[PDB]
Amino acid sequence: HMRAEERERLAEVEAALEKQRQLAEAHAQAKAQAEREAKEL
Amino acid sequence: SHMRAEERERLAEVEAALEKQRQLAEAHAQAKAQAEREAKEL
Repeated sequence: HMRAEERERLAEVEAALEKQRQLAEAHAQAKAQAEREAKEL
Repeated sequence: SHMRAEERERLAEVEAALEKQRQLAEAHAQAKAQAEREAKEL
């Protein structure tokens, strides 16, 4: 029953933060993979 | 010239992994700037 404006704002910010977190982890995983494989050269 | 195929494969793999990392770094940076801009509305 909260104002649609606030509801939409909170959702959009939450979603952007989640995207950032996901990509942070994806990047960390890719770095770990590259580093592992480099030390197997 | 004296490198085995397996090592050529490993080099190609590392090169591809470094590129995946580079692209994800850019993507993450873009997500971060996006989140910063969105959080201004709070």
